[PDB]
Amino acid sequence: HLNFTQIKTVDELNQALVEAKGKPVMLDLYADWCVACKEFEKYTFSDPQVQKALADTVLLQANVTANDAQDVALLKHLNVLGLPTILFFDGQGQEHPQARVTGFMDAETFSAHLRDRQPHHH
Ligand code: NA
Ligand code: NI
Repeated sequence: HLNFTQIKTVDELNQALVEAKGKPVMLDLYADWCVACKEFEKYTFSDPQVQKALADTVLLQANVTANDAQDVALLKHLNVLGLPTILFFDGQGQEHPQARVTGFMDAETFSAHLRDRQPHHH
């Protein structure tokens, strides 16, 4: 399983971005009842290719299973319309909306998607 850092609120995401400044970030939005989210874990995040590709990316996760007020605020703030959604932020903390993943992707497809991100080495 990937080693995600959990965030719950907008404030928490923003502080994680501040601390990640200098490395690219991936924010995975998850719920226990989200079938394609579980499929990401089974087929894609579990694949060494993907795991190694992500090794120099800070991985964040929001678990919105409850859909509580903080979850909803977070989704609204990110203009998320459904799950799964995966956002990508460059090493300056800027999100690139075209990089958003909003459906299941297998490991080869996801890997290719990672490759097409804004360059991120120093
Ligand atoms: Na990008
Ligand atoms: Ni890299």
